[PDB]
Amino acid sequence: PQITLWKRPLVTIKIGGQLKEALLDTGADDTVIEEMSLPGRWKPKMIGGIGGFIKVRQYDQIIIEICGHKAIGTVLVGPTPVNIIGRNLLTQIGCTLNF
Amino acid sequence: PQITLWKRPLVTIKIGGQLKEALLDTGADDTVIEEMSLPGRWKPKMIGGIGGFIKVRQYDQIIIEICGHKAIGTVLVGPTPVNIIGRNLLTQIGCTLNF
Ligand SMILES: Cc1ccccc1CNC(=O)[C@H]1N(C(=O)[C@@H](O)[C@H](Cc2ccccc2)NC(=O)c2cccc(O)c2C)CSC1(C)C
Repeated sequence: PQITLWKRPLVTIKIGGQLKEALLDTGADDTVIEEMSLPGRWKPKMIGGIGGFIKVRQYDQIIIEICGHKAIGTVLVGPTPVNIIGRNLLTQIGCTLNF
Repeated sequence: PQITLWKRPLVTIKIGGQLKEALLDTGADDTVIEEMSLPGRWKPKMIGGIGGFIKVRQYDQIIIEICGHKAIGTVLVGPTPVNIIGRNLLTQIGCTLNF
């Protein structure tokens, strides 16, 4: 698909058995999702940007489905204002910027 | 061009006659640049990032070149992690996400 940037590029994703709306973010190195239950062990971590930092929990080898494409990678869970799909997963679905 | 996301999508921009490195950020609604001198009057603007909301200075109709592509638009100036090229300018230069 070709997504324009007139509005926020929000897509529907499936993670941990639930559906969520998330933002395709080329500025995010990783993927951070609002509080939810995920399998496996996790490690504390801090991520920061505009406005400062927030603490999140890092879960690895998490499967996610975005627009029909299944990808696997690290997923951070914490008090993010918006669910964000970062580069670590964008690469997996063959997402690129074009102009 | 077509930019992959295995590494941060960093580009060289030109603003105020000076070259600077910036991030093509589809998760940012606006373009935020590190402290510098822009002409004209500015107005207040609050933007919400990963860590919360912050106050920045909004300058309109600012000449800026992105990887050789000339543009003229709104540039926000404030405490940012990196120079962020947001959707307002990404759209102007005809940038889209593809997969
Ligand atoms: C988001 C994330 C996920 C995983 C690991 C680290 C991080 C932290 N990275 C970051 O925060 C990076 N940012 C990003 O990835 C941005 O796309 C960011 C995403 C976002 C959207 C809505 C709520 C909260 C965050 N957007 C904004 O900061 C943003 C949002 C709205 C208007 C605006 O003018 C801006 C600059 C811009 S600064 C940054 C290049 C460091």
